[PDB]
Amino acid sequence: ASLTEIEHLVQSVCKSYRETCQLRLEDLLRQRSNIFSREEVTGYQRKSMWEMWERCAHHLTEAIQYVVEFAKRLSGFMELCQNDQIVLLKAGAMEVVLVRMCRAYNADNRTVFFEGKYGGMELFRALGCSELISSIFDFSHSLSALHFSEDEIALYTALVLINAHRPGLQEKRKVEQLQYNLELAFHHHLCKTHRQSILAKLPPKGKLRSLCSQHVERLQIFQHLHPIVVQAAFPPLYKELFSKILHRLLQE
Ligand SMILES: C[C@H]1C[C@H](C(=O)O)CC[C@H]1C(=O)N1CC[C@@]2(S(=O)(=O)c3ccc(F)cc3)c3ccc(C(F)(C(F)(F)F)C(F)(F)F)cc3CC[C@@H]12
Repeated sequence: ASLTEIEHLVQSVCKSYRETCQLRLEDLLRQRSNIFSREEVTGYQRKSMWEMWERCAHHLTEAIQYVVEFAKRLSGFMELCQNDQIVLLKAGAMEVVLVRMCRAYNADNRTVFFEGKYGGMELFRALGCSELISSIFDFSHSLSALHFSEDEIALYTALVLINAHRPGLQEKRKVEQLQYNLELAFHHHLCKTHRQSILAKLPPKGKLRSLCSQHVERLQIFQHLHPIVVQAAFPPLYKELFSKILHRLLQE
């Protein structure tokens, strides 16, 4: 690739990201004072474990749908084979949502935007997965310290998705080229903006993997106690990724 081609890739990755966010960042920043009252927090804590799990799996499904759309807009992704597109979204969709999450997090009061207002960790106490919630809030807190611009999140999340080391890849070399080009775009943009200092501070790659394993372990626990809740009231896309639908979303 040449220099005008690296810069063109930067702009298309940033444009693809802005167009595939479930929530506008302007809306998220203007809502920061709209915080759940102690009575509203108590209502969430008093909801049944299964009711909280259904709501959260539904919110994760909506966010993963926007990540599927982001992947379809990344140059090179639809040029990969269907097996590879599916391998990458199955391994990387949750990881992308985990990074995106920091836009809806407020490190000033340790709250997250959930169902119209901001609330802390204690809002998810009914889920019965305290350590997973803690890890999610800590990971968001650690990304907030980086003060990412939207362009930085866009370039980083494209790299979280386009990972050539994913087990199951048929055309490994084609994914390596796409990843190398997105790496040049990310590093070029960081070099240009005098932001290469964030490289050393980016979360290690076993951290995203650990967060994803915790999610699948806690879901197995919930599913064992409530198998009919999962079968009857969990979204089909959630069950395909974590317990088909990807083939339809990708063709569309
Ligand atoms: C804001 C939204 C839209 C943005 C955009 O695109 O604009 C991109 C980010 C996206 C987002 O942050 N999210 C999408 C849904 C949401 S959540 O908001 O429901 C929420 C629940 C629990 C929590 F700790 C914190 C938040 C979510 C849902 C369920 C789980 C579970 F693993 C867990 F942890 F609950 F167990 C699980 F297991 F339920 F799946 C984790 C998360 C973390 C990411 C969150």
